[PDB]
Amino acid sequence: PTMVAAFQLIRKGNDPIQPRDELDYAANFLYMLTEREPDPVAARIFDICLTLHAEHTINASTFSAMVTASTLTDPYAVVASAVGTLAGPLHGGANEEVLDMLEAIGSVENVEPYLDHCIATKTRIMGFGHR
Amino acid sequence: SEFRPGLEGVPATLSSISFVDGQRGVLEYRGISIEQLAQQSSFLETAYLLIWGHLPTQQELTEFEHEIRYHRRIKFRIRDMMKCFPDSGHPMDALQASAAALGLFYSRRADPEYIRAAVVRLLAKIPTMVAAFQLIRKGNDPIQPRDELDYAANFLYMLTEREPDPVAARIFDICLTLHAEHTINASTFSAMVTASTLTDPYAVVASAVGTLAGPLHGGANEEVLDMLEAIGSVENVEPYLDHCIATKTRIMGFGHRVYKVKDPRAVILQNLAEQLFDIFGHDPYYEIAVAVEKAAAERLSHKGIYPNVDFYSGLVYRKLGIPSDLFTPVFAIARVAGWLAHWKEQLNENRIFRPTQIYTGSRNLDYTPIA
Amino acid sequence: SEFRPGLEGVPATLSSISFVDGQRGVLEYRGISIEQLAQQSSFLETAYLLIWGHLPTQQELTEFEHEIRYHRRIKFRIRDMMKCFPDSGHPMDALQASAAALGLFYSRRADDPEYIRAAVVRLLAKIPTMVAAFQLIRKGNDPIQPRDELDYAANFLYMLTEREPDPVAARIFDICLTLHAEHTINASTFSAMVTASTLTDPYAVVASAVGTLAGPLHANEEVLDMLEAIGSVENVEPYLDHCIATKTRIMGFGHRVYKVKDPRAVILQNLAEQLFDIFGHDPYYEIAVAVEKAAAERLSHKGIYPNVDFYSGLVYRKLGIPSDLFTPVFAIARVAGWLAHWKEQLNENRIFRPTQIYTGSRNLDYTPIA
Amino acid sequence: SEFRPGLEGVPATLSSISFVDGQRGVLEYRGISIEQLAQQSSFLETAYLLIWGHLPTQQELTEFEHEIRYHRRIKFRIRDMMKCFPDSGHPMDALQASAAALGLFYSRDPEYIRAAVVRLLAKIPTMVAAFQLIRKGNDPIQPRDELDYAANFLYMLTEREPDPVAARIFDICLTLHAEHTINASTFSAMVTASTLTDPYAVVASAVGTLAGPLHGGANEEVLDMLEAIGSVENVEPYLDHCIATKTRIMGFGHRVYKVKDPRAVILQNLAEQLFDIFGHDPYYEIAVAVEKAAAERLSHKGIYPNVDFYSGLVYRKLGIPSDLFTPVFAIARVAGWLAHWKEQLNENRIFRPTQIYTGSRNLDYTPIADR
Repeated sequence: PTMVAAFQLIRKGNDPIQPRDELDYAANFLYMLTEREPDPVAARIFDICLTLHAEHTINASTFSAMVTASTLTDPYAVVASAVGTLAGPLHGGANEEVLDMLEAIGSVENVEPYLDHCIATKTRIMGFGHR
Repeated sequence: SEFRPGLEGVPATLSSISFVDGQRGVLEYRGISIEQLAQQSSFLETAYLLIWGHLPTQQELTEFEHEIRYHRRIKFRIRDMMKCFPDSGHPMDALQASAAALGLFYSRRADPEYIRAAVVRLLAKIPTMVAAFQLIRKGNDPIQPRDELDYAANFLYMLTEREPDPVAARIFDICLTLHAEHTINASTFSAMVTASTLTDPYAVVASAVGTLAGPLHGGANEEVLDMLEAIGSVENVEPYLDHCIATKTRIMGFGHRVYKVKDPRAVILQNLAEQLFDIFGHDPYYEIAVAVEKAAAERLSHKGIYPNVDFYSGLVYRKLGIPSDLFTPVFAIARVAGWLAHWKEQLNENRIFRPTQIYTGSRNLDYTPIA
Repeated sequence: SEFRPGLEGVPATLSSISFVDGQRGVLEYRGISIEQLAQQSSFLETAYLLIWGHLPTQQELTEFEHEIRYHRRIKFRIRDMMKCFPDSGHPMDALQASAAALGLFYSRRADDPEYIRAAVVRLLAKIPTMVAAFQLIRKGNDPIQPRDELDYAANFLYMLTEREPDPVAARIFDICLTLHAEHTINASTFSAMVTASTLTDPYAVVASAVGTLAGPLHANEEVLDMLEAIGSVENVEPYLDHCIATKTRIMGFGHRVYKVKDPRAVILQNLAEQLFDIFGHDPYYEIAVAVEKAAAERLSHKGIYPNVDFYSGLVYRKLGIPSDLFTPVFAIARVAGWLAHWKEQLNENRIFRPTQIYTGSRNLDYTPIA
Repeated sequence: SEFRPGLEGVPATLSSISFVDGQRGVLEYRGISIEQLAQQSSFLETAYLLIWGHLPTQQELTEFEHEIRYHRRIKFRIRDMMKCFPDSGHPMDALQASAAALGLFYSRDPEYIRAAVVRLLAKIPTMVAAFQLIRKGNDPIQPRDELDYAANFLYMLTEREPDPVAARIFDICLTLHAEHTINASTFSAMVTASTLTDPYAVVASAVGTLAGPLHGGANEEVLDMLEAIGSVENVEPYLDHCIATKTRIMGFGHRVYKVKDPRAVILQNLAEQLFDIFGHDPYYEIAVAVEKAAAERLSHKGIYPNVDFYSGLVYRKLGIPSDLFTPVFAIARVAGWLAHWKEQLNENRIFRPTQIYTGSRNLDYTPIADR
């Protein structure tokens, strides 16, 4: 999370906001990345989500991990290749297009027209469908 | 005939900001008595009525102050570039080059905010930007501006790392309000000239400050304080008065051609200077000033060259304790606001000024090589 | 109680550093006829006539040739600090701030002849280095060492282009600069009169002059843009229809003062013909020639003809001049005028006075908080 | 110096006609509050206060009632001369030419201070109704005095006698229209009537200038928009479209008072009473719906419907011709111009102000062979 908020604020171009070792992990992340002290409920929800983000099916992450794991070189290059392949499909992700469609909702009353258009489009419903 | 040496006296256009009349000593701030507003004036609301053209709303002023606060920050890469500057001279050429920042910072927006935003940006930024020059001139590390301090409060906390009482803050506010407005100025002339092409506000202010330098640049009240210090002993000023009278020069800090009716601004300056030298007691500088003033006043009684603002302002700066060579920066901090108001004015003025003149050289000769 | 708007016709001084006719198109460069001086003159003698005003001798000519070549270098720490600048916008304010630091590199403050000839020659030799650097700098290309082995214009072209210049092209460019080296009393000259009489510092004076050199929206660039966008010009019918609809004089074809088509454009067209003959026939140049012939076929009665800015853009594209360069090129050609100004403007010593009649509100009450 | 451009704020003198203040909506007709004066008054005493300035008795009232009836007719040879006029142009220049001949009949002090006065007072409505019947070809009507002045006007212009309540409402409207602030008509009067030649050409020029900007005024466009209303359900789409138009909303907003001068309030109350008394009709229903919709949004802006909104309504309910509202207003306009001329010749001094000459000079003409 440190290097994460680091690159984030680096994009911003401002001077670094050094973190503190007195805050909780979620609280420290919120503070360092946001320069503001948060409340507890959102942090508990974020921890629960990280738990939801914890485990999945046999991932290409884990696949390539076991693959390079036979080389027995170093965990560093392991995590490196994990990040390298973990990129979204063609630098495009389900969640990114999901938020894009959520923004594309725009108005609400016309939902029936967009619903019918997508029914004509016959795509896995935006915000609906796994493999 | 079309000959007038130096192009002096010709009126140009109906200005709607400054009402300069030397006879009655009447100050009409767009038609408003300077003292009348000044009794209940605020510099922020003053700029609001100057550029926005009228009294704003309370919530409007609060939002403007909040925006100025949030926009007060500075750039790290600029700070790195700042150390790259040379380290020899005075701040004149320093600021002259230093203005160029916005072009590499916030300048691609030739709109509703195109006039509303960049001015507020300059307002919220320029103070610490100018202060950094003196902060760094002696190789001293600078500190970020304050967060819970008022404008002049944060200014003191930065330029001196100390916070004084609010009385001096109100006094400095009044001082800024004093030099706040200016009459027709060659600075304002060049401001209209550059802004006539409707280029921008930022590069306009750039060329304006570039031309703002006087003969060898410098400042006047600084020379006034220099002469006052050079007086030395106060008692022997009368022999010095005669020695200076021998040279047929105007009395230093006295005898302005335009202002010659004992301007009430200078009267209030003397009164507040007495108030300060009372509340904080008189010093050797105060006693020497009083004695020299008495000697000069009893001396002439014939020219009306009176103690102007400059002497009292140098004294007030000493009572504050800042570098004497900073007078031109304060004068600019005052006049640039009026320049911006005049720019807002000339914005509607799509007249495209283009004068003409004469020449009386020789002509109709040939060219001969191997001279 | 009369005052022509725009300060129209204020003969504040009878200038003695130039001469022009404007009726027969006689241009006496301080008394030097246009074609006569343009015949076989090098730049140094012309600059001496412009500023010093004396016909030069071979001795001082070689002296200046050697001395200027010596100070023809740029500071290494200048090359260092400049790396902190960004790389996005137009090079105008960049070149401004670049010329600005001359005070950080000079504090002569005057013998009076010293910083009237020494710092003067320094500033004269200085600017082309900064310009060519910004050319290299703005893109992100490696610098080129300052070289006095080549000619001043040749070295400038070689450095800014990373490819050596040519002698006949150098002569043509020098002639074009000489034509562009002088205009009427300019808004730059207006700022000079606003400042140079006070004689603060010639360095900061030239700085402010170059800063204000940018015009309305910084023009001839748009003219060359229209010329290039033309390309194939078989649609002279829709072009004439749009011209009739606009009811505005086609920019780059017609001016305000010269009502007889100043022969500068005539010499430019003759040189353009010679160059197109020598450097081969560019099909785009052929299309441009056809378009210009079509324009002249209809503009003959109007007396307004395609300005030499067209031929200037033509030579620029033929030489391959960048976009912002033509503005920097114009800044380069004639900025020496501010030098002759400061020489004459400081030769006068009086304070300018801002005077006007304001007609705002006279007396109103400033309410306390209302 | 100082010159408020275009006669912006120059004061003429201490006007001696009436009194009016906008902050509280003070309308003191000859110093008497308009709302107070509006109770139970006839036009005779109001005109006496306007011109003569004295509250009259029943004696001179009956005297004028008889005398006006005596001079209530017009020349038949005048009708024959008018029969030579064309029948295609606008009624404005028609009425202008009609008045243009008053002096030819009555030509050539103390006695000529009430004779042509009362003559013109009785006359003009006859000329108006005559042009009305004339422009098409309907035969004229005999001049009558058995009916009331407004009743006679209605009978003449419409071939139908009016009703008493409608006559009272029309008189109230005329009283509201009786005068405005010192008007452009009054401006031209002051520009001309000081010369003290004759009231005839004075009233002529007053009516001529009374023509609206570009021979039209607000009421024409207001009634045009009212007719264009038609269907009611489309107001909201049109409301948003006009909100995107950025223009003075039709039937909303003027430049005189910021508090909706109670003239319009009395007009709206009378309109409500009248629409209640008479058949409501769908026109008034559409008007009520459109007015409610307009007021639903402009309440924050404080811009109120023009009196012309209710004026067109009253006109259409009565069935007033389109080109008539101009002379309809011109009636009370000349009524005010009466007191304008009365007080105007009292001042006896020619007016010829200066000017700012901006032309060139020192030029000369060349022959046509050179020019």
